[PDB]
Amino acid sequence: GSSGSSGMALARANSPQEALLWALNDLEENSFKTLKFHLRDVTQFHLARGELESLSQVDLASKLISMYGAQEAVRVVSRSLLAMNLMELVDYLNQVCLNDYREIYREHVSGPSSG
Repeated sequence: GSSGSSGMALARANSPQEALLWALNDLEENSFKTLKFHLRDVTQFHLARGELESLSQVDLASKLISMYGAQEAVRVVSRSLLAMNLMELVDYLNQVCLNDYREIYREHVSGPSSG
């Protein structure tokens, strides 16, 4: 088959939200249909009785961030992807993940909270 071009980042977005929403849309009908059920295996929540099915490409992207966030939502989908054998997607999500905090005693530079 031979695959590849040059880079990896398909859609060059400016936020983790788009990186996650695109990952759900990129999934096929056979992959998403199976990945949807795998969600409960990772979430282990009470999302049943017409809850899991209620989710979607958009609802899932909003729920994943509302329940955890944009930085954590990307780590979750990546953990489930390994089960479905899809390094292609795992490499994409892994590339998008803003989170670098060094020291927690005198970590002062400007104000990573409001400013």
